[PDB]
Amino acid sequence: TGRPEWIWLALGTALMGLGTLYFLVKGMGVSDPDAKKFYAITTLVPAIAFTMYLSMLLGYGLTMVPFGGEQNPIYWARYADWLFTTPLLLLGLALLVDADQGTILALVGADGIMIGTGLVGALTKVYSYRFVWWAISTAAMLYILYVLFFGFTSKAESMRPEVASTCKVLRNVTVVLWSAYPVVWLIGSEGAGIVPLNIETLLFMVLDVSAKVGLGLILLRSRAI
Amino acid sequence: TGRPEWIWLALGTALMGLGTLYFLVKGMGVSDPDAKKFYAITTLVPAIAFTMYLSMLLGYGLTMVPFGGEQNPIYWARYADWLFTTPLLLLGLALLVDADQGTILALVGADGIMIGTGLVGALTKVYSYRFVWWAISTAAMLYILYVLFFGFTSKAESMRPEVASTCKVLRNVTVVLWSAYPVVWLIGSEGAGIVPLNIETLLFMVLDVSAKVGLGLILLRSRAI
Amino acid sequence: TGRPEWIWLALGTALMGLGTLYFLVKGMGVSDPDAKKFYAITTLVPAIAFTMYLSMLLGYGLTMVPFGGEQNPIYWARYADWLFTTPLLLLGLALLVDADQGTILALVGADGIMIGTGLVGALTKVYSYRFVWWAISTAAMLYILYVLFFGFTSKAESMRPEVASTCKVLRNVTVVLWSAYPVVWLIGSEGAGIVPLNIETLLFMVLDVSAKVGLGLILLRSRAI
Ligand SMILES: *C/C=C(C)/C=C/C=C(C)/C=C/C1=C(C)CCCC1(C)C
Ligand SMILES: *C/C=C(C)/C=C/C=C(C)/C=C/C1=C(C)CCCC1(C)C
Ligand SMILES: *C/C=C(C)/C=C/C=C(C)/C=C/C1=C(C)CCCC1(C)C
Ligand SMILES: [Cl-]
Ligand SMILES: [Cl-]
Ligand SMILES: [Cl-]
Repeated sequence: TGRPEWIWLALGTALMGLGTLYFLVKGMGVSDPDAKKFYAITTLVPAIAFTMYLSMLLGYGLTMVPFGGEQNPIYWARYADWLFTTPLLLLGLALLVDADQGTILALVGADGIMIGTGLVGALTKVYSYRFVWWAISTAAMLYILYVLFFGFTSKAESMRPEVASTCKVLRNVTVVLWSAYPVVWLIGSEGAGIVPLNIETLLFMVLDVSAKVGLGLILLRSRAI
Repeated sequence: TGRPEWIWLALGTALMGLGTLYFLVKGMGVSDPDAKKFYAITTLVPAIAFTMYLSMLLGYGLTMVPFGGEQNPIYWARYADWLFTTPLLLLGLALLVDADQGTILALVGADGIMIGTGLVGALTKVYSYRFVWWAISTAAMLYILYVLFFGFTSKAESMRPEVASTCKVLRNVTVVLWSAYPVVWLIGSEGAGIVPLNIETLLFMVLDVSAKVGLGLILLRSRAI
Repeated sequence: TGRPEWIWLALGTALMGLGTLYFLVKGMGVSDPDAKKFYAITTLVPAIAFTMYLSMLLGYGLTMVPFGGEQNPIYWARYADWLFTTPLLLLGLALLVDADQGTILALVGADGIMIGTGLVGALTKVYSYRFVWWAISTAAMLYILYVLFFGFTSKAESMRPEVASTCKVLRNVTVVLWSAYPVVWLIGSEGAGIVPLNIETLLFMVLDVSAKVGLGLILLRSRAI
């Protein structure tokens, strides 16, 4: 394909594909009912990401949205990805910090709102409004990141100073990470146009592989803890 | 905006927004695992309603549907709202009447069908058929309201005559309420055209704030009971 | 209606409708919390199928998709059906083989992917790619059928040789059945065009009534077992 971004989408499809295969094989020999849940989650995330990245690469997950006086290329497929993978990623984190059912419901609902309002902002035909939908979506994220920071910090403490002060390098990687997405959307082609589309695609691809594959490894791992 | 309904959509966005804020603050100081679930639910409902009302106000949640020989303005956004808020509202009621898992599954599935068939009826391009999809949707509602009436009435009894004969003014408000929606859709602009679009918008806005904010307060409250 | 397939869609709407009514009545007199779940599931499946079949019959669930140099009639509604009914059908099977939560999550997630990629393949405007999305979807199915075969075979054993060697004629009917769908899609009008649209509609209608109504009866039944 010609579109400059094909390479980052092709690289994302390759990587997510490799990660889901690695997690499918790693998940063989697991019979513990809770190692099974964590493996179900950790494997499904990159599997969904793989399909959505391929849809963007093959051109299906792409659409044109008029605003600011132009026909802007908007990859709606990402939101379909994030719509299922983010709930699943918080699910893993919540099972981790042995959070209660009500908390899982708040995080997930707030996460649906966050992705749902991002897609509306991503598809709004009136320029200025996109940013209103960007703020509401980021407000829903501060909420999420809030509940998480005190989900990890509340658990980080109940463990030794070598393992307590560690479930901290998970809480921490997970929050800086997520915070990248709003800034990538805002300076990107959906948000402002400060950064070109092929760089924005690169930024999101480096972020997506980090949070689904990279972190998944880190997450799965540090069980004992 | 000019569209006559902007005022009811603006009023709905303001109110839902105020209610979700009130529920976010009220929900601070809750550590009981089950008060947490009820607060998650009660707060999320108006939060989703707020976003969908804003989408209709900003013009995104609106679409044109041809039928009867005209380009009719249909707010598809309402169905996206109801799609998540109604399941969540029955969830609160079911946790209340300590209903079993199977019952929750029947109510929720039947509720998805009810909203799903309302959207199809709302989007059908053949006039007469809209009413077929209206009947199927209302049949799915009688089912819901049925299971609920005997969920509350079954619990209403197990309590004293002062508190039994009360979880009755909840069962009761909840059924009259929901029953309004079909009649508003039928006489409205989606259904018949007996009532104009701006009045229909007013009718739905008075109903939506009553069931998410108004009732939410009433629901949250009457816990002891 | 004229479209040759109306008869199979009309027959599907009639049958699914009859099956859901039969399951609604049969489900009266059930108070056991787990017979309630199985009845919720078994009844909802054909209820959703009924609505989606009617949408296809009334012409709403149909859409035109260009590929191979033609305007091909694609019933998108089937995927909306399968999107909710397949998860629900595996739910019944999983509760049956007393599978754990993690397994249910793997099966369901993989099932969402399977239906999601079938819809993308069904809606792809580039001919060759449809088959790529067909393979990925069938890969997600082998996974499902895999986990199931060892869900039933693992349970098939724990029972006598008369009842063990039986939960085998369920495991078995369920796998041959599902395997039909990919071959019907591939030789059908969405996939290759070897079989005409009205025969493809017939093939899917004979399969859908078998797995929702026919099997539902078989499933519900063989409880003791
Ligand atoms: C695998 C992907 C992950 C972990 C994605 C996370 C995404 C977000 C937190 C996205 C947030 C957004 C906003 C807060 C504003 C609007 C733009 C979004 C949707 C990118
Ligand atoms: C916050 C909103 C609530 C409580 C909404 C409830 C909605 C209904 C019970 C809607 C029912 C409908 C029908 C029975 C027929 C078709 C039209 C609908 C979707 C309005
Ligand atoms: C009531 C319906 C049932 C049990 C449907 C089951 C459907 C499938 C297993 C469909 C599978 C498909 C593929 C593997 C490839 C693409 C085409 C599909 C979606 C028909
Ligand atoms: Cl494609
Ligand atoms: Cl908007
Ligand atoms: Cl229709």
